[PDB]
Amino acid sequence: MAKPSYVKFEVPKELAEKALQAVEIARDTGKIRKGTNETTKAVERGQAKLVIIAEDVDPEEIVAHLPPLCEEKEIPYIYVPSKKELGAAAGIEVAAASVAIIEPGKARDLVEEIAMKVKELMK
RNA sequence: GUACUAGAUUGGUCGAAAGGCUAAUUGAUGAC
Ligand SMILES: [Cl-]
Repeated sequence: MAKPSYVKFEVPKELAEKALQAVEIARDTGKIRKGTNETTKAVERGQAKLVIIAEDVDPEEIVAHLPPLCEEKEIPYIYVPSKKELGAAAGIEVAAASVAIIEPGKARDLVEEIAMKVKELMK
């Protein structure tokens, strides 16, 4: 297939599943921010530990600023295929084009793993 | 304009009301 230009690397299915799992566990035991306004602010404030970006966002410009900003702030980001499922994982009733984990809670080791894998995918 | 926010509308139903329940539509692409 072909990906939107804001998608900078290919994410294996098991790694996207881990991202959604991390969002759900952080929702349950830590702190997240959901929606692109809240997500971008958390990145600008240095609060985000991981940013999760859906791959089916149209128009792209809603999230296109996130990867360059995350790279500047040196905050890891990861992609999932469905904004609908990302909103569900974030505990809301509609889609979420992006989410930020602020406090991973019990997702701490999962976020570290994703971060380590993304660093290799970034090369 | 900035920050915050996860509700909102209509119909049905229950209720003495406040409103609860419920369905459809709608809201993190940020509704009210
Ligand atoms: Cl009503």
